[PDB]
Amino acid sequence: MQFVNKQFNYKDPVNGVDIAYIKIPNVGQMQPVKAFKIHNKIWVIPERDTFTNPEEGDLNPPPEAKQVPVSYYDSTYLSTDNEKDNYLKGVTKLFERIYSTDLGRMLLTSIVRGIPFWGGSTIDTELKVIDTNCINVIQPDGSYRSEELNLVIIGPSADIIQFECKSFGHEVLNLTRNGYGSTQYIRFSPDFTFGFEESLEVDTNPLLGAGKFATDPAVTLAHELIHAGHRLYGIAINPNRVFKVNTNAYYEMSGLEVSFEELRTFGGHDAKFIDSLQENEFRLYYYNKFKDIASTLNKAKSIVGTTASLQYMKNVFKEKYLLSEDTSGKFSVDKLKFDKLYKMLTEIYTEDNFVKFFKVLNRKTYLNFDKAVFKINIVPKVNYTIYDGFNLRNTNLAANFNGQNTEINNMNFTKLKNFTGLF
Ligand SMILES: *SCCCCC(=O)NO
Ligand SMILES: [Zn+2]
Repeated sequence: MQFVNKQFNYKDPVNGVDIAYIKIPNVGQMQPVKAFKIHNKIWVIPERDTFTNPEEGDLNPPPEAKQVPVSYYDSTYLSTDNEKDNYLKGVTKLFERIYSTDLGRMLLTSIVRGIPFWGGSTIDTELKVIDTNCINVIQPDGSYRSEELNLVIIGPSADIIQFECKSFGHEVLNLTRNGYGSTQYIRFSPDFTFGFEESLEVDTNPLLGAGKFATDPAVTLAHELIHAGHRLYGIAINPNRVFKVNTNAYYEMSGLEVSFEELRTFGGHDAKFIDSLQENEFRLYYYNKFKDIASTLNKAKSIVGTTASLQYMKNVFKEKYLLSEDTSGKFSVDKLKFDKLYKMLTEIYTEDNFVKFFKVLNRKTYLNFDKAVFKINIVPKVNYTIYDGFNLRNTNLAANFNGQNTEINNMNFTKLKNFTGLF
């Protein structure tokens, strides 16, 4: 009943297996960073992300060329061992909170099985891994060994509250949109959270409200992991497929468009802004991509590496993509099974559904306005638990989401910056 079987301490000695110094592949040149394998295929790097983007290596603000008023900078955050220890325990606690629900158990299972496809070969007859879906692990003897992985949680770059999904691209293949998948780096912090307003009219108005209620960071992480699920299955929607927000006078007075991928990931009523014709266009597109993967696996007659047999890897991708196998070992895609897997990843795994499972208060739509950012500490169980988040059972915080009420539960939240009015 435990997703993370070891309670890591940041200062635990390296062992070259699940506590190790690692380099992420072909990223110019970097110094190895201490990393922690918290589950099969999932690693945590308690560092500010100065690696995945060469354009983002400085931790203090740009020349405000692209200064979003919804932003927060602190060059010193996550620079000390105590902070990295607390980041690691916070992230592991949120994974346990997610895994404690049926929906999060299902989502994390999909993610672990969502191994990025072995589509690196130039010969149709051979199956080969794609380099950028691995990390390099320093072994006890000081040499590097390459390890495939699906997901890395890393600390944010310069902008602390811009949680972004980063994955390494291909020269020709669009790995997050062609059914293949790729290793996903999520910038994320458990040490901050956002305020929202409990009345829809106030929450969706840019001039009103200070952010009375705090978002549960388990919801925020689950939201990022939903994107990671889409991207690991290669079914993310192109970010320039957008909704011209015509349902909010403030959104449209500015030129505000919101990606279909975000509306999908929130779910509930937001996903209805993706119209039936284009939704079907997407499902057919991804259905064809899975067939191309079935064609590639059929055409494969050799393996590369000594890490697995050919039809071991064939069975790995038969299980990931839920392919049918005929009496001749030829793979095909069954529409019923495809529609079911696609729907699980896109309609069942949503922010709105996670809200139901956690029984928290949350924004009612993605089409709102940020209110505030708070400093928090979820590591102590007197503050936050796996089973209750902030709304601790058998206290004054159990009822009416009083734990998320930053006015009632004020010692758990320090307001760092207001956003209302800045729009
Ligand atoms: S997967 C990260 C993409 C941008 C962050 C986000 O999900 N915002 O809702
Ligand atoms: Zn999102």
